[PDB]
Amino acid sequence: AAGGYVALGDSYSSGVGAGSYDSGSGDCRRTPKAYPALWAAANSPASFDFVACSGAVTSDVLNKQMGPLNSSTSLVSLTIGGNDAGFADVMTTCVLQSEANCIARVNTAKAFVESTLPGRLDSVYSQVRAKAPSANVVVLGYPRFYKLNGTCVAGLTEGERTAINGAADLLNSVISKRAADHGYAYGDIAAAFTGHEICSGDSWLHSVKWTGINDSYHPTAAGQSGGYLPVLNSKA
Repeated sequence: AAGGYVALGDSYSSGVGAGSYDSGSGDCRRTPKAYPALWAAANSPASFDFVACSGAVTSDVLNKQMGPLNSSTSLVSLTIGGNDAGFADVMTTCVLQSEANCIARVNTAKAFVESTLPGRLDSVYSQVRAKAPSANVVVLGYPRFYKLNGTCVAGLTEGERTAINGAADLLNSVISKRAADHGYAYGDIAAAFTGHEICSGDSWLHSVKWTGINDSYHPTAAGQSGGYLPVLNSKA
């Protein structure tokens, strides 16, 4: 692959949930099992800079991750926006509080996604293009977290799962539209993960964690290699 590959983003790109984190990345938790590393190993780009970081928000991408982008960059991947909208806080609320509290918190997040996130995404997307004029940029969306089925243990109430899935749909809608607006490819992770959500019976996502590292709602190693990687392969 001609040109450098720069992998930007949050925990869904660093690989939280896939295991084997490189200690040198600290709390960013990047791993060779994450789709950017899998893609780079198979495609041999001129250079590979993996700067995604667990917990990253749009301002972090602008402040800490733009350095490797340059005129020789030919491919850029990115997952970002979920944390700006506070989805980790939303999930904590939905797990530890009542269904009513969950809905209210989800609705506050959805309002932010519609009114505030677009502007932040435009800012990140425009700066990426400014620093890497020639790169093909692939913005990957997020998966839906749940399969709505007959009473699922620990999987939350149906009403909460519905609300959370609805929030993912709205987030992915905003991202897909912003990506198209900038001529960027949109990676449909929700489509790729259909039939592999929590409660699906063949999940590629971690359920809520009560012990260990918190990789709740994140892709497993199978989700990274079977879901994210093929999506990037299709758009790179």
